[PDB]
Amino acid sequence: GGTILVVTGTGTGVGKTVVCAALASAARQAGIDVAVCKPVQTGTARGDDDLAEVGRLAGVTQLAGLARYPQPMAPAAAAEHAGMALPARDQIVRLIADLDRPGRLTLVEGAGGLLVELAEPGVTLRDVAVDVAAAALVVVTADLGTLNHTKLTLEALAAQQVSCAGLVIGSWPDPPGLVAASNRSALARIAMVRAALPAGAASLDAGDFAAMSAAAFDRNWVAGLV
Amino acid sequence: GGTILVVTGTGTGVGKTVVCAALASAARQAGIDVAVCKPVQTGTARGDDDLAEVGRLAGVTQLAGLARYPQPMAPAAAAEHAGMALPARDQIVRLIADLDRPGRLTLVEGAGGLLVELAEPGVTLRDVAVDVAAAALVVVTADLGTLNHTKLTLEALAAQQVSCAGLVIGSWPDPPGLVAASNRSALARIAMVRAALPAGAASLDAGDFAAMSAAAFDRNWVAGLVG
Ligand SMILES: Nc1ncnc2c1ncn2[C@@H]1O[C@H](COP(=O)(O)OP(=O)(O)O)[C@@H](O)[C@H]1O
Ligand SMILES: Nc1ncnc2c1ncn2[C@@H]1O[C@H](COP(=O)(O)OP(=O)(O)O)[C@@H](O)[C@H]1O
Ligand SMILES: [Mg+2]
Ligand SMILES: [Mg+2]
Repeated sequence: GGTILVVTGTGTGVGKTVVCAALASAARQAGIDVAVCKPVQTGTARGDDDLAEVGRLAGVTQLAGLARYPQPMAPAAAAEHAGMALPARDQIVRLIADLDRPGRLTLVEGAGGLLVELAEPGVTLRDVAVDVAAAALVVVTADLGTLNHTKLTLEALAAQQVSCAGLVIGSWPDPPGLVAASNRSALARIAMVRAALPAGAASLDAGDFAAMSAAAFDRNWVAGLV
Repeated sequence: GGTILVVTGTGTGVGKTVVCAALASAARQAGIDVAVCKPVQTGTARGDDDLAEVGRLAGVTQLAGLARYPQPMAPAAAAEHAGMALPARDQIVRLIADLDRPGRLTLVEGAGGLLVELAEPGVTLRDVAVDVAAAALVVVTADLGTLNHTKLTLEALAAQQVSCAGLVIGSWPDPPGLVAASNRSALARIAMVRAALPAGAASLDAGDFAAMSAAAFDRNWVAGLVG
């Protein structure tokens, strides 16, 4: 196989998707073939599509998914509102397994935090990471409360021997300020900060996003991912 | 000894202080002697004082502080900014142990979430709960992300064998709405919801705060906390 990376986060809306796109772009620019799998998409009525965002910002074509729920809720509540079950655990695991190949960086996005229900019954992105032997990139804020949430998310990963690939700060404010700076220094002491995406980067055009993305990660750490 | 509860949260500003004041009020109204305890307090340059809010809202007089910092930051950062160290682990334990008394319920409020550093080095409210053999009451939101943060907090408690005494929704809107209704329903499938304090409980005067508090918790649960 190749390298599988779940991109989780301390919660909903911390920037997992733009981080997938940003790492996908950096990898592709280093000559690494990239796949992204978002098994369950929600909020489709209002037009949410995290896979399309990655395809537009990073140019990935291998973009796999299984389920789309109209309501902008967590997967399990959106499926309960729609009256239709989430996908099954095997379905997601096999989909990621079949995307995987040597020379390929395969990224996997769930929804919200590490423990939100992703399949029936009650199976999480952690269970998926364990099943496909993926390591975990953890996207965090630099804002109030981030150390507590980052530490809780790391404990849950380590509890099932899901390896921490590093942290990414999903949105790095400009100018930093005293809180963001202070918080970044402290996260830097509990795990490697692989990147800090500048605030608003999800709305750049693909040229700027690629340039921004290649400056955001360390060229050698990306190269060695596969 | 008596009963020691740590009152933690899924994060900062979820209402741990108002829950302390509310559980204190309800326990007092059951005739239970209450002490409340706040080892680390930040933001004194802004007038933040959680022990004082608990005293104001619930009439508690047995209020024990220890470390105080001017800046409203994480304790580590606030103490750094003030050129001080966090207290040691044994000083937080001494503060709590000195308060413990048979027939007494001693509430210990941390700062922010469960794994926030409260004592050098990297010592948390969970470590402190272990040292004093306290259960943990988890204050949560009914907002976006609560399930994940609550499940992560509950799992970290069980990982150190710290018993969980339940959830309190620190701020509960009237009327709930679809999001808060959905979350309270889901939180209650994973633990006991001991209370859901009506939003704005901190603006109730002494008399109404005590009525709210007596109705917010199940008296039989409150009374069964303390032998
Ligand atoms: N646990 C959850 N509870 C409620 N809504 C959620 C949850 N997880 C995802 N969502 C919905 O999915 C949208 C995108 O979330 P997510 O992809 O996790 O953000 P990001 O990719 O920026 O980290 C959110 O705006 C929200 O509408
Ligand atoms: N980890 C932290 N990071 C930043 N600020 C904190 C932290 N912990 C406590 N504070 C400060 O203490 C104040 C109240 O926090 P807390 O007592 O945890 O809230 P509540 O009692 O409402 O749950 C906040 O306004 C914040 O400034
Ligand atoms: Mg996303
Ligand atoms: Mg407080």
